[PDB]
Parts: sequence; structure tokens; C-alpha cells
Amino acid sequence: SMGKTLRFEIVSGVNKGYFHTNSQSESLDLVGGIWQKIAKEEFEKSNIYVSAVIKPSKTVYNQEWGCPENGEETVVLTGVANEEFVDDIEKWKDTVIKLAKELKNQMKQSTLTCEFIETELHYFK
Amino acid sequence: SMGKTLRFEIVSGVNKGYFHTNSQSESLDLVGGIWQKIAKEEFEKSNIYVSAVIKPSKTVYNQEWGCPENGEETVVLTGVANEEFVDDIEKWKDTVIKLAKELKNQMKQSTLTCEFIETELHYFK
Amino acid sequence: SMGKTLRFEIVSGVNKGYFHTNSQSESLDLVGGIWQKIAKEEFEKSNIYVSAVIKPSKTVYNQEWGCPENGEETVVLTGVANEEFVDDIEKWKDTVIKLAKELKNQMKQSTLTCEFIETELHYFK
Repeated sequence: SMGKTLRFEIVSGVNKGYFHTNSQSESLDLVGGIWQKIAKEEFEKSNIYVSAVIKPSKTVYNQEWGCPENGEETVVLTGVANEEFVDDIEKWKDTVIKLAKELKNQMKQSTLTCEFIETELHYFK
Repeated sequence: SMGKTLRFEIVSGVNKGYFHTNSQSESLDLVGGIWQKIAKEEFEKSNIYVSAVIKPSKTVYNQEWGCPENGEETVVLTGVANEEFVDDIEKWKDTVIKLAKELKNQMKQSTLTCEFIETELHYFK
Repeated sequence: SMGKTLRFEIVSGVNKGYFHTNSQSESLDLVGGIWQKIAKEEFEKSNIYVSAVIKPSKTVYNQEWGCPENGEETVVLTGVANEEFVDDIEKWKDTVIKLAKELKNQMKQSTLTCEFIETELHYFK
């Protein structure tokens, strides 16, 4: 049940220009599919499968720097290191960083953020 | 205004098989209604009412373990302990855990996660 | 790349009564537009531009205190202090608090919460 651990949160654009998607639902499928693919690959190499909860969102920033009025379509990916499956937090933390950089590449992103946050996880099973 | 406290985050499936829901909006109403019900019950017993902000999402994991392509419908519930209403963080923390386990039961979930995160809350009123 | 910093999270209502909005998409545009406006103003005074990732949500609380069945439309705004643009975490933290109070005023909110959370940011560029 109880355990002090890490959660991650990744924010990424959806590059509608490159992928030609027109709805948020399409962008969520795009990013979900890409994550499913690269997490699987990395799982078959390290036996660490990093799941992700993904939410659609909009990022609001300066219109002078090219943000559309009221914000730009983005996706947020979150996940947590469950010590029932994760034996080393550092190996997991390095795997997340690896997947973050690969997601940035697959999504053709100029920038991407990956945060880690200390969290106390309760897992009911 | 300022105060160092706890926030919780709960991730749960929506069990479309059990409840026969076909849209995300239906799943959000389902989980919102259940939470409204059990938080009320627990409030009438402990005088602690735990509110929750709920967001629809998708959880992406291995397709070999039964995840649909691009992810499975989930809901995220978040909330924070406001010291203007919460006199003991530990009683609140135990009440959240109680509601988490009850939500897992009402949602017929095999598993469920409940995290607590240290946060500095500013409450403007 | 690596850096220990702060993230913020703001939860706000959308006051459909005041603004006469009928869809979530309308409420997201409303809040996105307001944030874009006040962050720009504050940027031109302090040279700190605070971006925000915004998500629609519902807040579930007691129906006796006026919450609709299954929850009330809300918006969640999140952001992070990137030390590549933020030279003083305290000036940034004060600017977020400033924008939070201004957003509360522009949204005609009785209450509003603003949380800060310690986070380790990895910025890929």
C-alpha cells in the first residue's frame, strides 16, 4: 500500500502542422499511440514499462510569439513509479527521461518539459 | 491565505463493461455522482467533506495486457486539504484513503492509486 | 536540463451566470483569453511572462451547498518556473500570486486556490 516515490509529468505540443490532425481526439490518439509504441520498445530492452495517463489541454502564452488566441493545443502525460513493479527509482527515472526525449523527437517538438515530483503512493489491489 | 498542506490525486478506471457507458461525458457523470454520494456519507459521519476536481483522461499501457490502441478511458480526481476547513491533516488524509477505497469498490476496480503530495496552498476569499 | 524549482496549479470556476457561456469549449476560451491578457500586462511591467496549461474539469462537492448533480464546471491552470527564463523564483512566485488574484477578480470568483509544488524540471531544447 504506502510508499514514498516519484511521479512524472510531461507537457508536449501536438504539431498539427507535421501530422495534419484537426481535432483534439485525433491529437490524443496520435500521442497515445506514439507513447504506447516507445514505452513498449523501451520495455523490451530494460523490462521497465512506463505507463502514462494523458489529458488534452491548451497552453496559453504570448500571442506575439505565435500562440493562437486563447491557447495552443497540447497534451499532458503523467505517471507514477509503483514500487510493486519498480525496483530502482533511478533506473525508472532514467527510463522516463529516455522516453521523454524520444517523445520529443517523435512529436517533432522544438522543446519539451519533463518534471519529477515527490509523492506518497497508496496502491490498492 | 498561505499554508503548507497536502493534495491528493486518485486515478481510476470507469469499468464500461459493468456500467454500460459509451461516452466520456457519461463516465465523468458516473464517477462524479459516485464521489458526490460517498463524500456526503463520509461527511455525515466525520464532518469532513472531501471535494474533488475530476478530469477525463486515457491511460496508455501495454496492448498485450489488454490496453486498447492509444489507451483506456480513465478519470483523475484531485483535491487539497484547506486548513480553513481541515483541522487535522491526518484525519483528512485518513478520510481520503477511506473514500479512495470506497471509490475502488463502487467502481468495481481491480486496482486504484491514491497519491498525496506536499503543497503550499494560497486561498483567496 | 535539470533544475529544482516550483510549479503552480490554480483552480477556478467559470461563472456561467456572469458570462453566459453554455459549453466547456466556450469556458476554456474565456479563461484562456483572460489569462493571455493579464499575463501579457504583467509581463510588460515585470518582464515575467507566466504561461499556463489549462484543462477543463468538474468540481464535485455537496449538492446541499449548490453543487449541480455530478459536479460544477471548473478550469485548472498549471505552470512551471523554468530557470532558463526565471532568474528569481521569489519574483516569479509573487507574479503568479498576482495573476491568481487578478484572475479571481476577472472571473468574478468568490474563492480561488493557488498552490505551489516543489518539482524537478528537465527542459529539453
